[PDB]
Amino acid sequence: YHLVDDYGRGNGFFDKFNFFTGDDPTHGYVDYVSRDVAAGAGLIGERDGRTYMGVDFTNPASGRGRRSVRLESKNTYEHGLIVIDLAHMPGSVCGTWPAFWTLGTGDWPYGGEIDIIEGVNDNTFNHMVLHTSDGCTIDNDGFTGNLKTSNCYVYAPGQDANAGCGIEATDPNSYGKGFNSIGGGIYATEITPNGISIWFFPRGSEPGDVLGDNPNPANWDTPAAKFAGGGCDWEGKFNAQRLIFDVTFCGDWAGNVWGIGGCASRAANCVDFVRDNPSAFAESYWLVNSLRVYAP
Ligand SMILES: OC[C@H]1O[C@@H](O[C@H]2[C@H](O)[C@@H](O)[C@H](O)O[C@@H]2CO)[C@H](O)[C@@H](O)[C@@H]1O
Ligand SMILES: OC[C@H]1O[C@@H](O)[C@H](O)[C@@H](O)[C@@H]1O
Repeated sequence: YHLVDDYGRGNGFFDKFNFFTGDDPTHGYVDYVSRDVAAGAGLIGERDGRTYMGVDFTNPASGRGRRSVRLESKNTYEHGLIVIDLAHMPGSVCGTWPAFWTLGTGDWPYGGEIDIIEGVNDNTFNHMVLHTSDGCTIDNDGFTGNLKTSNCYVYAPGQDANAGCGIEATDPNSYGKGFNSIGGGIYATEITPNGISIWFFPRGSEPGDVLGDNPNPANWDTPAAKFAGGGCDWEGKFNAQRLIFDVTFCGDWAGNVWGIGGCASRAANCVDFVRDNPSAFAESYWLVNSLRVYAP
């Protein structure tokens, strides 16, 4: 692998993304704002060299939701290695639904979708998921995570609508609260015509070449999640992928599972909570040390 795109930091970093302002596709109680508004609301910026991207934790919400940002990269990649080093990620905050993921070109889910970092509410473990068109199942081996669903098809017969094929990390510091308590870590995602692999290196355990110019995933520890096998035409299920950063609220996942999890005691429903308790979302922010993409 050789470097092809270093996102840098601060404004140079944001220059490489488009700010999504449309209604939330996942129907969350969120108000995605433009770059200027976000900048004017302290939603984006730099923090001691780290790139900051958060949500409104000051004002009571109104309109379509609590303000946040959803960044989608201008550049796209189809084969390569995506390495993100985070000092902080949106916390395990009730009502929130953060995600660092990739989305293919064309109509979803035909171009494929890779959720590298995702979770909802007070989740402890991270979920790594693939969302694809029909005809793509993965094998159960080659990774340290716990396999939940093996059919990547968004409307797979035996799984919840759009659960996709998901693998749950076993390290409680792989997401939100625990992740932030150790100062974060690194998530490396490899896309090849033979499958996808995702490695999570908690702060201090990353290999010597992961942040360098010529990383070689071949000599690394077993990945946390691996999607491969003859049950999928890996090449055809995924096309050029663009990177996406976002934090939504409630909606199809977080909002739907609000009443059965540990947040049910915060309020009758997710929206009421997110609307009236701004101070609860102070931890809902990303803090990027670096974002680099490589190619074979
Ligand atoms: O992971 C199990 C969980 O899946 C939920 O569907 C989510 C999916 O997990 C997520 O990766 C994707 O981005 O959004 C879909 C739709 O919200 C499902 O709603 C849950 O019931 C299920 O427990
Ligand atoms: O934003 C990417 C896609 O995400 C999916 O979860 C939504 O259902 C689609 O409508 C949307 O196009």
